[PDB]
Amino acid sequence: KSVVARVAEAYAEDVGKRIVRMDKYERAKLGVSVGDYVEVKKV
Amino acid sequence: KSVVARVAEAYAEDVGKRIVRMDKYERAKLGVSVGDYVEVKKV
Repeated sequence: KSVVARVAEAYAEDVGKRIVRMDKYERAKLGVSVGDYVEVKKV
Repeated sequence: KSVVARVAEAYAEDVGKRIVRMDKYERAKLGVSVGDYVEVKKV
């Protein structure tokens, strides 16, 4: 399944870390858990 | 354009808002700004 989400900016401490922050709803809808890798592209 | 990134948990503030926080480096690779919509898929 594919989840659409709106891009928000990173917190200063996260700038540079190659992470994507998403909540438990988008994580359950994707089938991923914290530490997994996901593919992101522009709508 | 599509980027692979690593899932981290969201701030409590952001839970339920269907947002994704990514920094300026991944935004430049995606060719998106803050407020654009992206598609997230499991790798």
